[PDB]
Amino acid sequence: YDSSSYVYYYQSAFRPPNGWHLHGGAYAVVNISSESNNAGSSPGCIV
Amino acid sequence: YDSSSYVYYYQSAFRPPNGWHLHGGAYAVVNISSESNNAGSSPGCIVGTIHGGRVVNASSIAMTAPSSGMAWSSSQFCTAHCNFSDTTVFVTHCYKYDGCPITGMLQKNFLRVSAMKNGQLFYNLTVSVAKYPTFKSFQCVNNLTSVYLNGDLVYTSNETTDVTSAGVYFKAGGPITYKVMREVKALAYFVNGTAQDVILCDGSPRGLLACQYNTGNFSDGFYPFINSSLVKQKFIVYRENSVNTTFTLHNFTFHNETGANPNPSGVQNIQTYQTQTAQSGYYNFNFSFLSSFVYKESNFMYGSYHPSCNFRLETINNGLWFNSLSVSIAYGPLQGGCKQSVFSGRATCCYAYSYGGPSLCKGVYSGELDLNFECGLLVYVTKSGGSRIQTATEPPVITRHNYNNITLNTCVDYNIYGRTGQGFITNVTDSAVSYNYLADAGLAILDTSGSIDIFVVQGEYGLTYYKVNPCEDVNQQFVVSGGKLVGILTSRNETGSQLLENQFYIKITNGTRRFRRSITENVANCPYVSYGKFCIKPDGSIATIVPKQLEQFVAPLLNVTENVLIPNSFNLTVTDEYIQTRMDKVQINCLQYVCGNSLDCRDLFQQYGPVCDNILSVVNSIGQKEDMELLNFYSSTKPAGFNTPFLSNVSTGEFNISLLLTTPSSPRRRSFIEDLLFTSVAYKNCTAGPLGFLKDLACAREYNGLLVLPPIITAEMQTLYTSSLVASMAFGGITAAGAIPFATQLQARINHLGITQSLLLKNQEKIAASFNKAIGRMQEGFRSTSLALQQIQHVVNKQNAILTETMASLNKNFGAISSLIQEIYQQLDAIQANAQVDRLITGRLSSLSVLASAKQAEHIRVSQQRELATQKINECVKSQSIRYSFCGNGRHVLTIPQNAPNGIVFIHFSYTPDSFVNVTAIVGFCVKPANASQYAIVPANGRGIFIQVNGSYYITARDMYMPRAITAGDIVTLTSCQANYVSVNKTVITTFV
Ligand SMILES: *[C@@H]1O[C@H](CO)[C@@H](O[C@@H]2O[C@H](CO)[C@@H](O[C@@H]3O[C@H](CO)[C@@H](O)[C@H](O)[C@H]3NC(C)=O)[C@H](O)[C@H]2NC(C)=O)[C@H](O)[C@H]1NC(C)=O
Ligand SMILES: *[C@@H]1O[C@H](CO)[C@@H](O[C@@H]2O[C@H](CO)[C@@H](O[C@@H]3O[C@H](CO)[C@@H](O)[C@H](O)[C@H]3NC(C)=O)[C@H](O)[C@H]2NC(C)=O)[C@H](O)[C@H]1NC(C)=O
Ligand SMILES: *[C@@H]1O[C@H](CO)[C@@H](O[C@@H]2O[C@H](CO)[C@@H](O)[C@H](O)[C@H]2NC(C)=O)[C@H](O)[C@H]1NC(C)=O
Ligand SMILES: *[C@@H]1O[C@H](CO)[C@@H](O[C@@H]2O[C@H](CO)[C@@H](O)[C@H](O)[C@H]2NC(C)=O)[C@H](O)[C@H]1NC(C)=O
Ligand SMILES: *[C@@H]1O[C@H](CO)[C@@H](O[C@@H]2O[C@H](CO)[C@@H](O)[C@H](O)[C@H]2NC(C)=O)[C@H](O)[C@H]1NC(C)=O
Ligand SMILES: *[C@@H]1O[C@H](CO)[C@@H](O[C@@H]2O[C@H](CO)[C@@H](O)[C@H](O)[C@H]2NC(C)=O)[C@H](O)[C@H]1NC(C)=O
Ligand SMILES: *[C@@H]1O[C@H](CO)[C@@H](O[C@@H]2O[C@H](CO)[C@@H](O)[C@H](O)[C@H]2NC(C)=O)[C@H](O)[C@H]1NC(C)=O
Ligand SMILES: *[C@@H]1O[C@H](CO)[C@@H](O)[C@H](O)[C@H]1NC(C)=O
Ligand SMILES: *[C@@H]1O[C@H](CO)[C@@H](O)[C@H](O)[C@H]1NC(C)=O
Ligand SMILES: *[C@@H]1O[C@H](CO)[C@@H](O)[C@H](O)[C@H]1NC(C)=O
Ligand SMILES: *[C@@H]1O[C@H](CO)[C@@H](O)[C@H](O)[C@H]1NC(C)=O
Ligand SMILES: *[C@@H]1O[C@H](CO)[C@@H](O)[C@H](O)[C@H]1NC(C)=O
Ligand SMILES: *[C@@H]1O[C@H](CO)[C@@H](O)[C@H](O)[C@H]1NC(C)=O
Ligand SMILES: *[C@@H]1O[C@H](CO)[C@@H](O)[C@H](O)[C@H]1NC(C)=O
Ligand SMILES: *[C@@H]1O[C@H](CO)[C@@H](O)[C@H](O)[C@H]1NC(C)=O
Ligand SMILES: *[C@@H]1O[C@H](CO)[C@@H](O)[C@H](O)[C@H]1NC(C)=O
Ligand SMILES: *[C@@H]1O[C@H](CO)[C@@H](O)[C@H](O)[C@H]1NC(C)=O
Ligand SMILES: *[C@@H]1O[C@H](CO)[C@@H](O)[C@H](O)[C@H]1NC(C)=O
Ligand SMILES: *[C@@H]1O[C@H](CO)[C@@H](O)[C@H](O)[C@H]1NC(C)=O
Ligand SMILES: *[C@@H]1O[C@H](CO)[C@@H](O)[C@H](O)[C@H]1NC(C)=O
Ligand SMILES: *[C@@H]1O[C@H](CO)[C@@H](O)[C@H](O)[C@H]1NC(C)=O
Repeated sequence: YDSSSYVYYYQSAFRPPNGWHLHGGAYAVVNISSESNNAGSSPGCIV
Repeated sequence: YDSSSYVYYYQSAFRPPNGWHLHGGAYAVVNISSESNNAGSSPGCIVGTIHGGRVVNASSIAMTAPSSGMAWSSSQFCTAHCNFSDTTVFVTHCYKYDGCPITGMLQKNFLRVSAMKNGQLFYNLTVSVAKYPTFKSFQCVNNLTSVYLNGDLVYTSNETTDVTSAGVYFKAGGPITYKVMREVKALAYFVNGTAQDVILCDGSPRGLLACQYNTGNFSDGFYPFINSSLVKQKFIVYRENSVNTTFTLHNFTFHNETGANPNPSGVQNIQTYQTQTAQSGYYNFNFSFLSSFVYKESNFMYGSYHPSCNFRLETINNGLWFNSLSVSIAYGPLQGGCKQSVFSGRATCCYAYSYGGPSLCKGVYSGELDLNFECGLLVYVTKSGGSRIQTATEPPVITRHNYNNITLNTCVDYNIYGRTGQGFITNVTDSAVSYNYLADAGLAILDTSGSIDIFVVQGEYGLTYYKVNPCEDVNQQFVVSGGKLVGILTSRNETGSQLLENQFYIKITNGTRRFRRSITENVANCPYVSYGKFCIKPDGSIATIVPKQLEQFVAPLLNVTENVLIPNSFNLTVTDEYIQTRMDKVQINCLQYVCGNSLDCRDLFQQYGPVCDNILSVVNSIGQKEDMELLNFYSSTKPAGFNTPFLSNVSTGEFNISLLLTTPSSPRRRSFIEDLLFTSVAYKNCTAGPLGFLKDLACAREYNGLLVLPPIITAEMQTLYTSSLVASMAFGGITAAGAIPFATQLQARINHLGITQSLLLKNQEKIAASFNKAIGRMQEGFRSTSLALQQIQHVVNKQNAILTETMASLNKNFGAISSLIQEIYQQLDAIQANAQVDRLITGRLSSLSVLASAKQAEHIRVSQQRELATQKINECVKSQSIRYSFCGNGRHVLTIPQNAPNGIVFIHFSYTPDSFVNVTAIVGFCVKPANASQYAIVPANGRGIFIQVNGSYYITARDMYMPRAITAGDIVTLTSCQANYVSVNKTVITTFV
């Protein structure tokens, strides 16, 4: 559910059983953008 | 109803019709006690004396007599009173001596049921000795303080007072019985409006069936049931927080404060004069706003807007599940508070309470903001449906206890995540720590119908996964067979002395303790109750089933020379079957079935026009389509007339067939075997005169509008059909000279298996002995183990059970307030009753739709079996074709049809011999002639392989050992032989001079 066309979003901690089921929420995509390696000269990001 | 285990008690002077019906009242027994002959030295008990009590402080009492013995005369019966704490009730047949002002010494007089307080008398009613023939029983019931001379009411009053004493005077008679009781539920079968027996709900195995399925005189087969009983270790799993928590619910309070001014013109200018929010865990909401604040019901503009939040504000504190929650109070206007403050506002839904407020309030709406309105307080609630926070009232009792000790594999109560169930819990986390069996949001999995299938728990070294399956008695069955209960087919093992296929079996104790375990016996066929290679008798013990099969032979298929087995003697093995061929046509009168005999209900019905046309057209169509080709079926097979009785004193040779055909001395034209068929199972005057127990349901049908129509073949036109058909089977052929009514047909039909016609003085008494043994097995076979009888049973029971549920669908009310329609308009309003009447009429027309669809499906069934019936009449009766085992498990000889309940019953006669001979066989010849030629001889088709006997050579048929010299027309000349022959040097044609 982590593809390049939608983002999943679990509807509140219970699960209905094996089968298709409908919801409504912010699931689409617009303006996908990438980013990588946001670190400085340190060997690890400080907490 | 006056047994030693219950006391009857008629429910208020009306009687529902013939059938089982349920009630609830004081019917049980506890502490039965006897007493007899409460008289002194006097020859008879004097009337009017109230003494002779017996102190019983119980919640009931009952004085019962033996079965209709105590008359009302002298020296037999006297007062027999109860008493309450202050008031009494006493019966008195005060016939005259000097004492009371009645002045009558005879029967045909009255009684005195009269109450009495401390000093005075009131409520004299004088019921006759008619309608109360004999003193049977006398009760005094706690609740409603009512007293019951046998059966119905005689006196009620206001109070709720328990019985303190009772007592009966009488000189002699039956020993009377005192008994107190409790209150249970029971149901009573009663015909003609008077009780025969009851069934109690006392936890007995016979009782639970009647108490759950609302019936007795049950059908045979299987029935599931329950008995809920559980006081064991319950365990609760609350919703775990992060770490290191004691689950303490927060308390959010509210109070009306000294509020500010009402709002100006803007709908954003109303200010919430409180705010609260829900974050995690548990909460409750102390609403002290029921004090003199009315609730305003929602309508077109004002009031609440509770759609999208089905709960009402005083029901939050029960177990709910939200995802985010925030409530707040605000003092705005009333006509447009919620209908504007939900759409353009800040809440999902809001409520509107009111009080006595000053009418200077500037309302909020587009264009109508220049008036002055009321100011009731309106609460907001911002619901988002989900599962993060749970609202509950009582504090959770798990106080510093991480979930280490909960029980497994035991039938417990569970209350996990606010959903109460009853089952046991296994450990399934070995298969669930892999397969990512739940995602990163770890809580339970709902199945369908809102239960829990797999939940989680946290607090150990690693999180586990538990599964919830129901207890051992979620589906128990108990087998009934024929007429009574046999035993419980359960899933548990309570020292169950028998194991069936994938289920354990016990057996209830009937009288003596023995007859529990035995060695199973092998049954050929059983029609009683069958369950997976095991058959259950009405005796109670099981017996395993194993089907038999008979031998067959096609034996001559001959390569290189070797002796073969062909039969010399032969037997006949009977076989029956039943095929339905007729149908009772119906005619639904919808207007008289829906409404009763009323002046109204019809003007309301006359806008239900086309649905009666739709329910009438399919019944009319199936009636016509049956009634045409029924006459086609009658005109295709009724042979020639032959209106001759042939009543089985006709002298046959040695065939005792008079068992099978009709008798001279009978009121109906009926033989013996279909009389045995009839004893296992249209001219009336319905205004007066009954006929029988079952045929007189036609007057109950015609008074509700489900009437029948006669067939196109009339009555006493089908009873000559079977006789004419066997008359054409017998007499067809001969010219009636020479003692051949039935024999010659059979001998000239039996030699078609071989190849001859009508041979005499050989094969004449062998057929007689074989057919006599066959009819002996036939007359043995019908009463115990046959094939036609259970088919007759199932067809008759289904044809009765189609119509007897659309008559008992009248008292079954739909979504309504009652069943009858006469007293709907008398109890409530006019323009509110029409919804109730529309629901009831729509339900009854749905029931007629079910009836018409079932009738059409049954017509398709009977048309299928009718075309198979005309095919089998055209082939198996008058033709004797050579189709192997079409009718009667072998190459058939002859059939005889007989009558049945709305069908015909065949009797097939097979041909299965067993005794064989050992004779040598050869496959061909190749004779060489004298000068120069060469040919072979192969036996032709339809004349059988040929054999040799002690030097000579003979051909024979493939079924009957019948040696005969080879002729010239049974040969095949071929210019080849390949040493798989005999090669006689001389010719073996045996031609003639
Ligand atoms: C629940 O709370 C309500 C709001 O706090 C109370 O209603 C208030 O009652 C007051 C007394 O009648 C009103 O004060 C008066 O308002 C009028 C305007 O309509 C002014 O002219 C008066 O001068 C003023 N009286 C003063 C200042 O002494 C409030 O306006 C009114 N609030 C409203 C309607 O929103 C309820 O009484 C209270 N219920 C209880 C405690 O049971
Ligand atoms: C349902 O099945 C689960 C899976 O077996 C059980 O969970 C197991 O409990 C064991 C005892 O509490 C744990 O064993 C311990 O593991 C740690 C680390 O591996 C060791 O240091 C301990 O010595 C060891 N304890 C011993 C050997 O006694 C298992 O790790 C644990 N398995 C898991 C969490 O996957 C559940 O206990 C069981 N349910 C019930 C009610 O018993
Ligand atoms: C049962 O009811 C009878 C009828 O009232 C009671 O009999 C009366 O008892 C009082 C005192 O016990 C007497 O003064 C009356 O004379 C009695 N009535 C008659 C007609 O003689 C009787 O007491 C009640 N039983 C109990 C246990 O209280
Ligand atoms: C029930 O019947 C009795 C008959 O005994 C009525 O008793 C009479 O009551 C009146 C008024 O109290 C007396 O004047 C009579 O003398 C009584 N008759 C007697 C003693 O024989 C009693 O009133 C009736 N109850 C009613 C009418 O409610
Ligand atoms: C319905 O069940 C009752 C049982 O209460 C049956 O009534 C019994 O019928 C037999 C048949 O001869 C009698 O011997 C009993 O005396 C009857 N018992 C009572 C209490 O009347 C009744 O026959 C059943 N009806 C059916 C099967 O149609
Ligand atoms: C209810 O009423 C019917 C109608 O009379 C009774 O049926 C009769 O039963 C007797 C058996 O003793 C038969 O001889 C009659 O022929 C029946 N009448 C018919 C068929 O019209 C039935 O027995 C009554 N039920 C009772 C008395 O419990
Ligand atoms: C066909 O006709 C023959 C000749 O009449 C019948 O043979 C007779 O059978 C009876 C019964 O066994 C004997 O008692 C007679 O002696 C026989 N007659 C003879 C030998 O001449 C034969 O039964 C007839 N077939 C039928 C009636 O089916
Ligand atoms: C859209 O994406 C571009 C780069 O792909 C980025 O610079 C820009 O800020 C994005 N706009 C948004 C997220 O509104
Ligand atoms: C129970 O029956 C006994 C029988 O002797 C009797 O003495 C007793 O009073 C009864 N108890 C009641 C009716 O409460
Ligand atoms: C009811 O009768 C019983 C009989 O023994 C007695 O024990 C009890 O005290 C009575 N209760 C009363 C008079 O309230
Ligand atoms: C019968 O009496 C009991 C006594 O507690 C009462 O609860 C019940 O409601 C009564 N049944 C009625 C009035 O139908
Ligand atoms: C029951 O009704 C009677 C009838 O007059 C009355 O006297 C009695 O007070 C009533 N009981 C009440 C009201 O508790
Ligand atoms: C149902 O449960 C009750 C309660 O103990 C029991 O008495 C009864 O025999 C059970 N019914 C069965 C086992 O058919
Ligand atoms: C208020 O909350 C405390 C815990 O914070 C709880 O112990 C107490 O019972 C609550 N008061 C109620 C429910 O009246
Ligand atoms: C709500 O609060 C009031 C304030 O005094 C209190 O009396 C009442 O008991 C509370 N109701 C609850 C805790 O259910
Ligand atoms: C049922 O219980 C009996 C004990 O009487 C036992 O012999 C039998 O093996 C059990 N059935 C099983 C375990 O399937
Ligand atoms: C078959 O026929 C022979 C002689 O007719 C007889 O002995 C044998 O019992 C028969 N077998 C049956 C009827 O099964
Ligand atoms: C056979 O029964 C019929 C019936 O009436 C009778 O006419 C005939 O004479 C009977 N045959 C006899 C007695 O041989
Ligand atoms: C045919 O069998 C029946 C059965 O009992 C018998 O009564 C009758 O006499 C027999 N007829 C004969 C042998 O002709
Ligand atoms: C048949 O019913 C009619 C209906 O009016 C009646 O007149 C007639 O007497 C009845 N016949 C009887 C009861 O034999
Ligand atoms: C026929 O007889 C021969 C010799 O007696 C034997 O070998 C053969 O098995 C027999 N056929 C049978 C018994 O079918």
